[PDB]
Amino acid sequence: SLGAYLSEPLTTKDSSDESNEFLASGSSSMQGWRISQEDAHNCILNFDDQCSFFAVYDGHGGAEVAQYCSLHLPTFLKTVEAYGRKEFEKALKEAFLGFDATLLQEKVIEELKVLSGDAEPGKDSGCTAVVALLHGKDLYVANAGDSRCVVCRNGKALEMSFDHKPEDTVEYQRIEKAGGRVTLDGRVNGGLNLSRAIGDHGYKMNKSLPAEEQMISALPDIEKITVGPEDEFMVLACDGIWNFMTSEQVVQFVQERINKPGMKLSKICEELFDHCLNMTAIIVQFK
Ligand SMILES: [Zn+2]
Ligand SMILES: [Zn+2]
Ligand SMILES: [Zn+2]
Ligand SMILES: [Zn+2]
Ligand SMILES: [Zn+2]
Ligand SMILES: [Zn+2]
Repeated sequence: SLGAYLSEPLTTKDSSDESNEFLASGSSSMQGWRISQEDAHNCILNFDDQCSFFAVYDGHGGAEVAQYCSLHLPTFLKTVEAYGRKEFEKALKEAFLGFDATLLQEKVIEELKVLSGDAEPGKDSGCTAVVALLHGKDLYVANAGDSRCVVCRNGKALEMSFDHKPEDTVEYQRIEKAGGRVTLDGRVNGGLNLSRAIGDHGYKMNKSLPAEEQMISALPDIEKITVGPEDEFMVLACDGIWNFMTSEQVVQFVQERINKPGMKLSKICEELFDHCLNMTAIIVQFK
């Protein structure tokens, strides 16, 4: 009796829990022992005055751009013009596009090289990014890629993203106009299976077109809600989760566990991974 256990690689779960007076969070990330990390994340409860910041980045191969996002993206966001003006949808768009542009700078590439371990990081590597910014009770979610953010609203899953993949109609139209194609197995020009990312500048080299019209685009879709009594929690996770479970199923899985005595949010993430089995998830429970 060995079944699937045999083929399953050595992994470990790196978990954490924090709280403030306004929310509680837990996260876990699972990594295999001999295959490289691909994911990174942020969980910053004290991001700014009345503000918290959460994010999942997924390198789809190399980890350096994912890592670099977790190290520099939150701080870059605070510098954009619209951020001090409290126009958060505009700020998030400015931050993704502005930060993407920094990846072509020589000094930035030096750091990407260290993070990586004739590679051209930022050109031949990149990551999907989903970011949740909470400013008081106002929740803004920016998504560029196939990680997902789901809120439990009125006892039901509410997608705050806006998942993107090459076969999607809007994605395909952009890829088409930019001279690209999508193989039957969902790969842009037969290479990457992503349509939105930070980095991967090798797919952003049409000098005719603005940044947001490149085959692979760093432009996030943004959605806002105002969280109140009926918004119990949110989940950010990578495609490792959504490949196996729908938004509804995940919300129900979290609901089946969240107010159980002694249950840590990070532990729910771990159990989610088990049920599903580089896996990364964050649960934020709103007070
Ligand atoms: Zn963490
Ligand atoms: Zn740094
Ligand atoms: Zn078309
Ligand atoms: Zn993916
Ligand atoms: Zn992934
Ligand atoms: Zn992952």
